[PDB]
Amino acid sequence: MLTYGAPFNFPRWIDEHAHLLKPPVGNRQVWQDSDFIVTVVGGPNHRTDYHDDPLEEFFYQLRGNAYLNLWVDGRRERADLKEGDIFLLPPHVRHSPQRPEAGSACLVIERQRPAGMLDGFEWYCDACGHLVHRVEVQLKSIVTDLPPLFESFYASEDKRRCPHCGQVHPGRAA
Ligand SMILES: Nc1cccc(C(=O)O)c1O
Ligand SMILES: [Fe+2]
Ligand SMILES: [Fe+2]
Repeated sequence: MLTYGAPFNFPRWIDEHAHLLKPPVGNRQVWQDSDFIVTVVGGPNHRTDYHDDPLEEFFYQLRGNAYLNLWVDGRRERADLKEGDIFLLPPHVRHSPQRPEAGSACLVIERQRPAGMLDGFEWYCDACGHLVHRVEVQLKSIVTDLPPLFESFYASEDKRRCPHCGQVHPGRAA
């Protein structure tokens, strides 16, 4: 049986869910309980956290523009996601997506993580570049498992404190 339903028009789905593709929500998963996690992410959203995904991530920037702050080969880099761009990110490449434009929409496709395969979320010092805090997580649900992780970081000056130069990470903003 067609567990995930029949085909449907994508642009229409996006327009009908436009109020969810903006703060405070920002994103929407298309299908529930599937092996492929298919999400549409909108904007605006800026963030400071870097994601360490143990599996690949596919991006297709449908509307608007965005960029990914990355660490590549020990250096900070940027991959620009201009409207119409596609991109495949290898596992473990640290990335922090920035989505400045309202009304933007990006297709992001991931896989469910098997038991034991953990996601990491990291923050780095604006001053010296050292890792400030890393949390690893078994990701079952984005909505429940993720926000409190970000919240405890922002609320603790200890977690935000660089172990190399003592500068305290700004937390939420930058
Ligand atoms: N962490 C993460 C995983 C998959 C997609 C995004 C996105 O907002 O581009 C993201 O920020
Ligand atoms: Fe990610
Ligand atoms: Fe530092």
